Amino acid sequence: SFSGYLKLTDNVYIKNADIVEEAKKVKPTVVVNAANVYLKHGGGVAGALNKATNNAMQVESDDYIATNGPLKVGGSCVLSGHNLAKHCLHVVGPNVNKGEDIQLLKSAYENFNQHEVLLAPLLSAGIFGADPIHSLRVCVDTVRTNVYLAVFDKNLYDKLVSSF
Ligand SMILES: Cc1ccc(S(=O)(=O)Nc2ccccc2F)cc1C(=O)Nc1cnc2[nH]ncc2c1
Repeated sequence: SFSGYLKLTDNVYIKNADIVEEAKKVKPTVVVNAANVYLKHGGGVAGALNKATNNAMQVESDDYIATNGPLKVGGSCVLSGHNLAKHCLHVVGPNVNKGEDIQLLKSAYENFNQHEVLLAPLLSAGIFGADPIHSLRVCVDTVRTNVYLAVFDKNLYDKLVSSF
């Protein structure tokens, strides 16, 4: 099971960890990817998860997009978790660097409520450009299922806990 997490609320937990290493250790039922609408896993959490699957996540994702077209900002799809998890929930939070609406962050977190427990990153944080303190607030006020947040950056983890 999950270990070494700090409890923030009844259902939200947080740890300073690399989500790839956490997924390889725990083999959760669901790992969340910080996806874009095209499922092009180039950088950030998506690039790191895809590299850990030896590009199998990108080959499956390209077939999904060829069949279904792009996701919506704030939407998600469930695909294989490959060697990392049973499933990967690809969730698209708004990318502030591309000018997307930050109000869509709550819609993005609502996708997590379809799964009893998830290993996840903070949506729209990092290279997506939003304030991670805001992302954690929307996560706690939106997600009702059990979420284990992995924050890679130690300095950001300490700021997120100390300002919670
Ligand atoms: C800058 C940074 C570096 C590294 C990490 S990470 O390694 O924890 N995660 C991570 C890295 C890449 C892709 C996606 C990820 F989630 C996060 C951040 C972060 O979000 N900081 C931060 C702090 N205050 C801010 N205010 N407004 C914006 C803003 C951003």
